[PDB]
Amino acid sequence: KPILYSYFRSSCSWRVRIALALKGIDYKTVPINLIKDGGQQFSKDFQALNPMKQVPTLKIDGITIHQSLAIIEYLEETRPTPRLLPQDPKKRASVRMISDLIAGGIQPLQNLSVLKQVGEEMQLTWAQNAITCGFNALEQILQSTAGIYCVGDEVTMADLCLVPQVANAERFKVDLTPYPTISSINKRLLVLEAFQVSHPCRQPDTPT
Amino acid sequence: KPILYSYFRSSCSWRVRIALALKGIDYKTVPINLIKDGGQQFSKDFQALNPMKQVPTLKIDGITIHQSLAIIEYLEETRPTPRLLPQDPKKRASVRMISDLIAGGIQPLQNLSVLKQVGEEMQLTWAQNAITCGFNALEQILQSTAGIYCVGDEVTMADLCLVPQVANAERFKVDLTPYPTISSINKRLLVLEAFQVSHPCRQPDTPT
Ligand SMILES: N[C@@H](CCC(=O)N[C@@H](CS)C(=O)NCC(=O)O)C(=O)O
Ligand SMILES: N[C@@H](CCC(=O)N[C@@H](CS)C(=O)NCC(=O)O)C(=O)O
Repeated sequence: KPILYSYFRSSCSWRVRIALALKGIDYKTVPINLIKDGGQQFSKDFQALNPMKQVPTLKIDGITIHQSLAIIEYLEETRPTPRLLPQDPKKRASVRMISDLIAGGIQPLQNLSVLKQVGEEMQLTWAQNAITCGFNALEQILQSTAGIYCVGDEVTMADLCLVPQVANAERFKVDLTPYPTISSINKRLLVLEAFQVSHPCRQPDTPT
Repeated sequence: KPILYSYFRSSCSWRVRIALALKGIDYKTVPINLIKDGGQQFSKDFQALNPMKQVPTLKIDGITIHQSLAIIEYLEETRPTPRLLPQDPKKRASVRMISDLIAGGIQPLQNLSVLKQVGEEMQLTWAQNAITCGFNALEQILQSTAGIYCVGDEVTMADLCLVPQVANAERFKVDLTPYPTISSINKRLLVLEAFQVSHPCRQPDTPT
């Protein structure tokens, strides 16, 4: 049974939960509380599992994999159907570019451990600017790549990164009015079963 | 002729230059000076090319692609040989995980625009801690995945990310003694032609 180390409120974990649900893969969750006392991401045990001290980490087929996108691509290659990546290389480049923009160009800057180093007074502003600067660019890219979803008319890895990042944007009270395409796609994705069963509000570690 | 927008001293651009050289793809460089007066990454023109205002961006086969790894995977899928990714999915997950750790978990935190927001007095320390915390974890992963190179005995995308990040580590005067495996692999990679012809010191925008 695959084991996913996750935190119900982490955008990075939600990306993998969506992929596991779309792929119909049953998995066990081992929650890692990122906020209580330095959180468990620093306990001696989790650190030995993932030295970067972050979630998600996935145990599957007898191996341990860190990095949400590396995990999602592993799942795409090992359980092909239903596909999370298109067939055409140019459309695959749009999916990867959008995925990397969010996961490597926006989220890292508003990651908890970076916000802790920034100082309470500047946190909200720091997170907001990382997100508005990233969405300013993403919304422009989407004008070109988007159909029903981020790239064309099928759900892809880029969409698994857009939904969690938008929830983050809502948490930091970012005004999404400047981004109608992101918002439109976000709404369409949220009604899908894979984005509901994997939601932060329905995890085993979600507070009662 | 493919066009690469690059800055000779940017680690992200160096990753793509290495891939273009390994693939034997001839390309034109259009330098974007990241430091002179806010640098050209903010000029009205570059911003219209890449709204994230970062290099590299690659024009090839009639399309424009941003995000160094999305570009490298596009090149791997369109010019298969010589390969930058192994065949076995579990080894491909090690390559992607190491690549994402560096490109999404270390570099973003020491990126110029983040360092500008941090303040001169804290910059060196901020960049150093992003790198030592990332290398502390990478060196542990390598104990498991490394052969001659990051993953096994062939050069892969993870290696194209390790070399530039190590140069960054040298620039910020990070002590690499705690990481013998990273250092060992770095030395072995640097003697390879693809990592020399693509070096920061041999670009059209390198100062005379
Ligand atoms: N690039 C990594 C980032 C993972 C990471 O940043 N995880 C966050 C949750 S979104 C967390 O565990 N951070 C712990 C904290 O900052 O201490 C991925 O895509 O897996
Ligand atoms: N995740 C992007 C990051 C690219 C980016 O951060 N580029 C840096 C050079 S390493 C730069 O253009 N930064 C401009 C500055 O910070 O203003 C990639 O992998 O392409």
